[PDB]
Amino acid sequence: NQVLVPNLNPTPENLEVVGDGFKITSSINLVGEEEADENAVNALREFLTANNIEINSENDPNSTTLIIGEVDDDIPELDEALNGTTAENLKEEGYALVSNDGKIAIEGKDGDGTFYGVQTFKQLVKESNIPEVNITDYPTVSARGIVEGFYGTPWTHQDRLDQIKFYGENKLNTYIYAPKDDPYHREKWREPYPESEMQRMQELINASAENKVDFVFGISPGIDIRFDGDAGEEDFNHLITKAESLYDMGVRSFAIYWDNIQDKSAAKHAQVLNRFNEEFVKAKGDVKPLITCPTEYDTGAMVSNGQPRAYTRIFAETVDPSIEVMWTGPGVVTNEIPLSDAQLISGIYDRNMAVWWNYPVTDYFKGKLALGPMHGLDKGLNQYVDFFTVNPMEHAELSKISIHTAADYSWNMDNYDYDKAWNRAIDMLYGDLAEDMKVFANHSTRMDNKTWAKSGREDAPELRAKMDELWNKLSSKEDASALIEELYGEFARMEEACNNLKANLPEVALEECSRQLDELITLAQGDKASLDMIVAQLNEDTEAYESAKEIAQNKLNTALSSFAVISEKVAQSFIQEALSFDLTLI
Amino acid sequence: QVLVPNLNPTPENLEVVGDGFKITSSINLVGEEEADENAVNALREFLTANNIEINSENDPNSTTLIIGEVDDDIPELDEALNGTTAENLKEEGYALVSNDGKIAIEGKDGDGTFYGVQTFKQLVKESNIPEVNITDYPTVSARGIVEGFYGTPWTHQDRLDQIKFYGENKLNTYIYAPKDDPYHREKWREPYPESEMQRMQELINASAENKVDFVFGISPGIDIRFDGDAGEEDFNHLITKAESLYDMGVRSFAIYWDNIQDKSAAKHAQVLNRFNEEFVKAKGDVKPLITCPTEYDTGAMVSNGQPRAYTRIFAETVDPSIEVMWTGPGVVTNEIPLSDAQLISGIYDRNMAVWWNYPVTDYFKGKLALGPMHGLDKGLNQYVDFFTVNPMEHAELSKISIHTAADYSWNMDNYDYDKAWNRAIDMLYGDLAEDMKVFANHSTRMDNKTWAKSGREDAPELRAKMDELWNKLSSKEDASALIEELYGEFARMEEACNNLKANLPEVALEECSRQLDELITLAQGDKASLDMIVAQLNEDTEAYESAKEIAQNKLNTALSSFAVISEKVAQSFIQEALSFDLTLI
Ligand SMILES: CC(=O)Nc1ncc(CN2CC3(CCN(c4cc(C)nc5ncnn45)C3)C2)s1
Ligand SMILES: CC(=O)Nc1ncc(CN2CC3(CCN(c4cc(C)nc5ncnn45)C3)C2)s1
Ligand SMILES: [Ca+2]
Ligand SMILES: [Cl-]
Ligand SMILES: [Cl-]
Repeated sequence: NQVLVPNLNPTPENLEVVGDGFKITSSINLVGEEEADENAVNALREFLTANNIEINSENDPNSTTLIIGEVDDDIPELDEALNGTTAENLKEEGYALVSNDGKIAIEGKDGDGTFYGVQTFKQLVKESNIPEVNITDYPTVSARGIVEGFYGTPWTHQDRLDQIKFYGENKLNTYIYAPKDDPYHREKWREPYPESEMQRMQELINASAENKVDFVFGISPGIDIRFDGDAGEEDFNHLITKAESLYDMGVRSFAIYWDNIQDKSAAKHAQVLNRFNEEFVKAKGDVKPLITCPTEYDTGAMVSNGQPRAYTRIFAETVDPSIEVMWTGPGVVTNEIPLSDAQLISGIYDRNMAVWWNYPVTDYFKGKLALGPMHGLDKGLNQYVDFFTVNPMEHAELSKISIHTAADYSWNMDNYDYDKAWNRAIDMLYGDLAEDMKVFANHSTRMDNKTWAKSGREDAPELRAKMDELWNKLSSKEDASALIEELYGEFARMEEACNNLKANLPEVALEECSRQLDELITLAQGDKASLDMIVAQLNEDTEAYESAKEIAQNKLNTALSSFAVISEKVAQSFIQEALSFDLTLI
Repeated sequence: QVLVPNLNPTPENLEVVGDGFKITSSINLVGEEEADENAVNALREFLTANNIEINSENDPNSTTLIIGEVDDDIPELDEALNGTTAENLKEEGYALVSNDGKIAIEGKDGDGTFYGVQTFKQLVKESNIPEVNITDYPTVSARGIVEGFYGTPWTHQDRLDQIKFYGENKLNTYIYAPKDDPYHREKWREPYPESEMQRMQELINASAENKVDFVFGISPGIDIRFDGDAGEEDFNHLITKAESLYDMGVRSFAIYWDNIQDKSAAKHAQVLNRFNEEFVKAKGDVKPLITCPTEYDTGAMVSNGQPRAYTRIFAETVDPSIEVMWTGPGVVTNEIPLSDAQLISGIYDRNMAVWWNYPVTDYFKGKLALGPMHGLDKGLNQYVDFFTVNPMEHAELSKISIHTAADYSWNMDNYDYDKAWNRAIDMLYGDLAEDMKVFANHSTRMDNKTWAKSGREDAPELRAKMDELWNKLSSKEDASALIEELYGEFARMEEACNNLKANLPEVALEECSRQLDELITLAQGDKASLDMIVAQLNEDTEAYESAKEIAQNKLNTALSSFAVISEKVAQSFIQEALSFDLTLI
């Protein structure tokens, strides 16, 4: 009977169910349209239209009533429908939502809050039914988003527009434009963008404003920027001119990055930032705090023997307090940011830090897709961090899985459950293909280049535990029949799921993962043959063993030889384990 | 000035009370005719071997050595001890006092006096001895080896040498049970040939000489019959076989049920109980019967915290006096935590015996297990009164790990695996100790890639430095110093192994020469791996490709070979370096 609360992302801070729910009518009364946030109303109109829900011209008391507005708008209908629930005591971007007895109230703390209230409403409604809930909600972290800051083919204009919509839908409010292989960002940073590219930029800025996203325009001048004399003045004016060109199209957030460069002129880097902050940021008056990243940006690079290194010390002492400083954690690509690391670096800089999290980015190990949740990031990090971003894959569509979880982590940090969030991300993104995509993506969460880059949740941990249990059972001389049968089913399911994804995934997703799907099919076949080897030894069948051995070997060799990389420590490793296995040594 | 040298086992109580003194060219020996005969023989052997003559008449300028047991009333010994006593110590305990040209050795019993001599032997280095007060005794009552592996059994000469070695390190148990001796297992009814019976007599005599209990094992489980006239015949074959060894002096026996098809729990225990009644109790001077059930690891014995059917029936049936062996959580496993000992001890309602499967390598013969006792809980003596190790078929190189087992079993509470390991190589390899440490450090971790995993990780300090190299490179720090340090490390691996090839005695070298070559090959690959990194840092394509080919070839040779060493350190580093691309930083 009772209408259940569907999947929500981010998880709202406070949600109480206070009723059995109700069906929203074929047409609705909309109150507060003209006074409420324009972008919130546009998003609401889009949703209603897309779900065949008409807006009434005149009030119909038989129709459902939706009341929308901000706390500073005088809407008595909103106050009545809210019934004591308030948004005024909530932080910026916060909102209140109350659905009760054919009335939905949405009250933002501000215009951004009202917009995010609409996003929750959009997720609450399934087949015109809505639960009866009392919500007050607001972000843990002030700035939440993406930094397109990877090497490789930059995202297409269409990728970016789609990403911006997606960020709005999941309450992510920051998009930093800084692709390493854009010549006009970095290599040829002084040169103005072509008109065609400037028109694309304008479209991105408009889409960002439409979805409450701060478009942050990045510039990376550190390769060859000159600091002193007339050359210094010429180059600084190039930064201003470039920034001005994007300011004039609507950009109100800026980043100047010093990462991955030869030059470590600490004072000079900070002085360029301070001058830009004085002469541009403070000058314009409506520009958000300047963002940067120093040349030392991971703790290994920044700290030695618990003390800052020379560059970091000078940069920290020189750089203006208002400037947002990014760092990546203990390493460039690392397992965790524990609370002690954030404490250390925040202490050195004497400010709340910004995070450039290098997951799900795969530019260092392009064969594998990073399809796992936010993992290893301390749930108290908000104590020392006010700005959280992820560096995504060049593969924009499949980056959404990990980004979806980052929205949950950054908005509701204290209740973040990586496993539940990961499942929720695939459920909400893939729909009817969600269960099959889970089977595939479960094998492609761990990033490990075998040396310096290690991050993410382990691949297929439940399957790996069962594989370990097989070897233990065999050594203990127990009957492994039931476990072997279970594993045959697991490996069959991997093949079945991937074949269904090849047949039915939309091309936008399939074009990014087709080789990885084939890779996991090949490994699954090798895994099946690996079980055949074990069963053959148990039955003392040499012919059957040698036949299963050559298949297992061929499948492993193909997997190892191919560009695609997946399930290294689970599906791939199991074949190697099974090839080594000699039952006569038990 | 004179420091306390390496001791094994670590004595329970040791106090330094002086600057030490030089032992003279000749010595006065008091208590010869009253003291333990085996202790005196061991002492004479040591003195003779170190060119120390025994005075006929007392010389006051010569060092004096006074030896005896506590139950003897010997004033010369009491005076030199100066209040230190062995009377309140347990069995095998002793007191030793070195002070102002006098060394006093007092055993609680004959075994203690013997062990006192062993500590004395270790205390002396280049005729100098520290001035110390020692009281000392074992944690665990029965401490030793079970020759219970598959593969070529130890030679008669290997066994005689091992028995001496056990005496020297206060190990008191040697269980004869080699799987591939036909007369032990396959043809267990059949009598040993006279030539082999003479060799057994020699092992028994040597065991007595070194205070070792020779445990004669029989493994009848493959085809023993239990019921009717066939059951009587086969039981009498066990008695007959046991009797043959009893008549040469064997007073400890084992009947093992491991690694057999038959799981007739009640019948296994009934054979043991009948042997216990009709033989052990009958003879009256036979130590408790030792066994091992067919379910002997916790994975095989226990399901959902409760004993499995065989184990339940075996435990309820088997006589309380019988020592039951188990191997820990698995056959070859990382640890025996205290909870596992608790569980299994509780099931059997008795203190357990341990059959520890390290350093045995019969499941993965390519690698030598040269590491210390590792993962065994230091509280295990609560539930365990009998500790043994299954060694490698390689008897000489098994000494390294066995050395540490002597420390662990004698002084459990102060057991430090790292210190014990270093001490084992120092004490065994002498002038080659430093080089042998370099080699053996890479050959401690046993891992067959599936079910058998045990031992300390290989070369952990080097592995940490390799990790630090990758981190430094990613953090864009100057790695010059660390690269140079690693070049030194890899060069040292090659230098140490070549020296060991040239100078190790044949007895050791014949067991490890392939593994020495393996580590040399890996070290050469590791050097070439650094050359690859340096070539990328200098943007030298010619130098990179040259180093790459060498690294590739050395890796392949290492992988293809029978010999296995340093899989996660020296081997893995080459694979890591081949994967490394500096342009992706
Ligand atoms: C009670 C107990 O712990 N008893 C043991 N006894 C020998 C042990 C050390 N090895 C572990 C394995 C398991 C079996 N194995 C081999 C190797 C070869 C070369 N041939 C073999 N034939 C039949 N088994 N087996 C390797 C035995 S532990
Ligand atoms: C402050 C910060 O975190 N800034 C970053 N920016 C990009 C990031 C994610 N990737 C890790 C790597 C390390 C460098 N890298 C590549 C790849 C390729 C294909 N070409 C490259 N050329 C020079 N580097 N580099 C891989 C960058 S993290
Ligand atoms: Ca308004
Ligand atoms: Cl007991
Ligand atoms: Cl020799």
